[PDB]
Amino acid sequence: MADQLTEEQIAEFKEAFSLFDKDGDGTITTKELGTVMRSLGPTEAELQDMINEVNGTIDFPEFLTMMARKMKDTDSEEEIREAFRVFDKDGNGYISAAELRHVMTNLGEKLTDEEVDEMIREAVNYEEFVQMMTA
Repeated sequence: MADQLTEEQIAEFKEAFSLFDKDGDGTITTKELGTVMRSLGPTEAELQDMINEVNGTIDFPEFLTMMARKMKDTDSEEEIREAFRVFDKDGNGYISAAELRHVMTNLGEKLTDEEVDEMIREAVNYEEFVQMMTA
């Protein structure tokens, strides 16, 4: 979904897309698409794959959908690690197991006590626990 990209990222992508291309239609050549992607801040193989995925004309929603998959993963991983490690103040990232289970059962969402016990039995660093729960 396109809702993963923030408003600032969408605005910057639109600004670069409009600045690279001249006045007229938003269609941009595949080589020009790669040049604009390089000007916006990837490998040659990734650029070729993105050009083949999207004649030779690329419009704005196509560029947004292509960049969302590349910008979502690392940002989500970093945000998850930072948010999981934000509770404890020790700085090491490995909080108490009982405290982590109590925080997961009391705050977060709506889950039964049996489900929390099963998740604790299936499960300690915060980022490691988040990555294990995501998988």
